[PDB]
Amino acid sequence: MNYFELFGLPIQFELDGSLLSSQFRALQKRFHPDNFATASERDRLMAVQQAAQINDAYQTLKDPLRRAEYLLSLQGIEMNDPMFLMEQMELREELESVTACADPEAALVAFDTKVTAMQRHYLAQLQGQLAQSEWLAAADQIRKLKFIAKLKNEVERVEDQLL
Amino acid sequence: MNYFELFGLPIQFELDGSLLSSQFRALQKRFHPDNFATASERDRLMAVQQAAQINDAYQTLKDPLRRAEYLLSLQGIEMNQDPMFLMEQMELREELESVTACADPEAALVAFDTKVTAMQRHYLAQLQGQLAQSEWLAAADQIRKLKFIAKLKNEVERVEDQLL
Amino acid sequence: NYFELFGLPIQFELDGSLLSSQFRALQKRFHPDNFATASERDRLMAVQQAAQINDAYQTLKDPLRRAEYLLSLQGIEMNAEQQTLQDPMFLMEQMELREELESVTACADPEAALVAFDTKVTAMQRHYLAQLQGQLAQSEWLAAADQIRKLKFIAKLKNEVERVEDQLL
Amino acid sequence: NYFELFGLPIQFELDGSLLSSQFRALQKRFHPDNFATASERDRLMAVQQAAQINDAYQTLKDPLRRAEYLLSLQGIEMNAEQQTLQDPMFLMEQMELREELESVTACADPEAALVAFDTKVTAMQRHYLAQLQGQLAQSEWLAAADQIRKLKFIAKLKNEVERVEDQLL
Ligand SMILES: [Ca+2]
Ligand SMILES: [Ca+2]
Ligand SMILES: [Ca+2]
Ligand SMILES: [Ca+2]
Ligand SMILES: [Ca+2]
Repeated sequence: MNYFELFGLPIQFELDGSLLSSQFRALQKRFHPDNFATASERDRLMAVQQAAQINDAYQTLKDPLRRAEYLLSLQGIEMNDPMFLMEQMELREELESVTACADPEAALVAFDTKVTAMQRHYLAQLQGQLAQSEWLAAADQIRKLKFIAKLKNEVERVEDQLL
Repeated sequence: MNYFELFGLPIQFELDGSLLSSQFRALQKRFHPDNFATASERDRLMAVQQAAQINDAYQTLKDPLRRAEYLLSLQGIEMNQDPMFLMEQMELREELESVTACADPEAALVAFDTKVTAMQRHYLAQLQGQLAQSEWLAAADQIRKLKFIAKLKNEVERVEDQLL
Repeated sequence: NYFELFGLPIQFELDGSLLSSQFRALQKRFHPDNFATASERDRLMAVQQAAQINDAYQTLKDPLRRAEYLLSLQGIEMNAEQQTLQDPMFLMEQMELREELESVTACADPEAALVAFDTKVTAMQRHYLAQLQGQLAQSEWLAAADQIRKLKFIAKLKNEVERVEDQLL
Repeated sequence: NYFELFGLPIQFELDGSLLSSQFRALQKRFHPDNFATASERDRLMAVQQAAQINDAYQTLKDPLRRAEYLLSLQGIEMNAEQQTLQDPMFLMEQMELREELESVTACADPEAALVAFDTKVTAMQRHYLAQLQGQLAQSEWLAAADQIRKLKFIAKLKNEVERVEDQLL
């Protein structure tokens, strides 16, 4: 079974996060190794495997990027832009400079706002593209969002540093 | 050019981290887009690509896991279980979630963190050993497990931030 | 006087980079290493002076601490608990916000919930700071001492918000 | 008194699991929601009581705050503005420790340096806590009031350590 079936969910990008979280807790509770503590050797090993596949599935569907990437994998598509690159370098630069701005926590909030807006716009574009089976456009959105994700991770670092 | 030759480094797992950071700094300085701001569009775009590859190379080499994985790929190896290892990682994760509900969470976290770090250290030494002896199969196994450990290590640092 | 020490004027309004400039100026002057081979009395005095410059810098750098110090100069010290027990309406507001924070993890799309809460708290902080600044400027030390009071809670709430953010991602 | 509120003896030694779940007892009694439709006087009083319980749990749960509160009961009040400056030898140790912390990024192996430094700081903290717990039992308040200072510095150094850790992680 693929990851979507496992949770009884439709194969699509749009996902009820709370539903996934409920379906996962039911599975995790059911396939928890403690439920097989006295089973035969073979049964315990298969159950930890099943428990592992469930965690994998949940980890993959929980995150939009992995989920989108997974959706592409089901189509048989496996994946490995200069101006976008230069912009990301510029943004990275802007980020390293907020901690010298007059109001660092204000500049950080400002920066965080526009990065979140970018992420939102790419996610929306990704969703529309997956909806109309435009896989390569989708693949392109996925790469860019991986950049934005790292960028977002760096601003949270700054939020912890600055403080 | 591979990532190693790009920094003038020997192809091996053993790496001088400070040297890499200094070599990266010189490259990053040299190929920074500002140095090409008035160049022709063709030169600018090729320069940002070179700058991007340098950043990628640096990121790939500075992390032992990515570095080890890169070494495997240079041999034409690319990878896509160990039920007992799985179970133990589940137990460790379980133990980590209890740290909060301890007498001294701050002390139990420290204890747990040293255990995980020692474990990481042992897997890292094993990985180094088999890479040196071209035991790629065993090396790839070490890499997978270390990816588990890394995530675990990430979870303890999350709990440390909770307790601080 | 901390303000004297940095040659700065006694206000809540602070030239931030000027402070860091004065700080390094003093740092590079009362640097204890300069007295590493001196008499112990001389060396320990350098250390005490260096530590006091440290205290002074921390106090002025942080607006809340800066405002408490300005209050302190007026001979005013506050008992920052029975003073807040004096203001139960705000305590209730504090409770509503904490309740609403625990309510984030219990929606669907709770990440956008934290964003909404984080923006609100920030806006609340911006507001109380502006009120505090205007209050200290007009010398209403009482009406500043409760702004500090509210901002102390705000600082605590932001930490709780970070705790929720660290769990969500 | 805060100790009575939770029905604990007046001492430094404290079971977390008790208190933490004993907190929930007073909390689920004086919860202001029980007075949501009451007179305003009764509601605000409930709010004040719930807040005082909150302040009590916080004060007791933290060892440094607990120790300081114990001193406060003896009529003794702190003052880092002048007490810390009265111990230059320890200030030197503070500066040497910070210096040591700033040097870990400089080594050709910054990861393992921090780990050793972190182990060092943790060892120092556990030592001063042991001494504090020891002093407080023998009513040596000022030997304890001095351990509280060092521990307060230790708390700040740990925050500095995590800042450098976050710079690595
Ligand atoms: Ca954060
Ligand atoms: Ca944030
Ligand atoms: Ca740590
Ligand atoms: Ca941290
Ligand atoms: Ca954080």
